[PDB]
Amino acid sequence: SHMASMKKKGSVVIVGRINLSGDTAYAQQTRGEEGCQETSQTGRDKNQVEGEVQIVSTATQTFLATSINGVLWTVYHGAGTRTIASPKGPVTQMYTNVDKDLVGWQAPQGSRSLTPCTCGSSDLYLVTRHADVIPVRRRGDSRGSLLSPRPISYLKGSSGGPLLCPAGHAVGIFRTAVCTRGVAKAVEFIPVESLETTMRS
Ligand SMILES: [Zn+2]
Repeated sequence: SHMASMKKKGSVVIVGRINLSGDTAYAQQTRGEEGCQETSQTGRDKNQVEGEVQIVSTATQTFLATSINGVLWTVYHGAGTRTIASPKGPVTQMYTNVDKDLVGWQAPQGSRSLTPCTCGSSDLYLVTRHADVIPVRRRGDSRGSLLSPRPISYLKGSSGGPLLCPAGHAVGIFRTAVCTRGVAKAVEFIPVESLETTMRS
């Protein structure tokens, strides 16, 4: 009787946000453990959403999602094909691309979106899930070097967060760190141009 007993994966749940509104960046939690679990099963999330960078959790993981041009983006290796909880119930992914490690849902009402960068700059800033703003020098279409290497633990759970231009535009989505000696010297990210192509294909 396994068919009657087969479970269903919960929804992704917003549990916080990275505040970039003012001059100081900090992480705010909006939902604790019990509420996160209940909201993941039901997919019904009545909480008000704000900001550009959300902190999101599954049953097994916590990571980031970033709104860009009306779409809330995150990594496939974190969210899989899961729905996201919303006031109206579970919301099905709008984009799913395992080959780019990218997924997206329609940006929740109340969120603010970042604009894709058009400057062509190479001086970047990575926002971590602890609201640290790490300077990152772009080294290629999808790679950047940390100006100050740090233990991998410092970046755990920042996948899906943004890399930002000097002018605050979105340059890419953080995908995975490059670690030698368990120290992170560089990062791989999904360039925003790749998101723009997905949004029009
Ligand atoms: Zn820019």
